[PDB]
Formats: sequence, structure tokens, C-alpha cells
Amino acid sequence: AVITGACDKDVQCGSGTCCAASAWSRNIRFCIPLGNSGEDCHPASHKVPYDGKRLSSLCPCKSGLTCSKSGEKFKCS
Repeated sequence: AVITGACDKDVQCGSGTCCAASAWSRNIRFCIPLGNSGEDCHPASHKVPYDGKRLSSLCPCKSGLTCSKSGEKFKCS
């Protein structure tokens, strides 16, 4: 079988990993790690588990961190 996603809802994984698409390939949709301190985050992306559906190639800020504009875009701090 071809692997193109482990889950869809972060609820299936655990706090720290999201079921989004990997930044390198939109084929990866497994429990991929969230952004850490100083990491780029999408303002449109809600806290994990994400309250909906979004085909974003970037996991939001890890539990405990806040996503805010830290330069050109939003970053976790």
C-alpha cells in the first residue's frame, strides 16, 4: 500500500505532532512535529488539535508556545 497520510485529525496523534502535510512534500500527512521556539508558524493555523481541516504544509506551534508575528511572518515564542 502507498503511504500518503497517517491521519487527518491531530486527535489521532498527540500534542506535539499534527496531521498536516510536510513542508518538503504534500504527500506526507503523518503525525509530524509542531513548530518550536523561533520556528515559523501560520497565523491561520489554530492550536493543535486543529479545530477543523486545513491542507497546510506546516504544523502550528507546539503545545505551550504562542504563534505571533516575529519578523516578516508569524513565529512560535
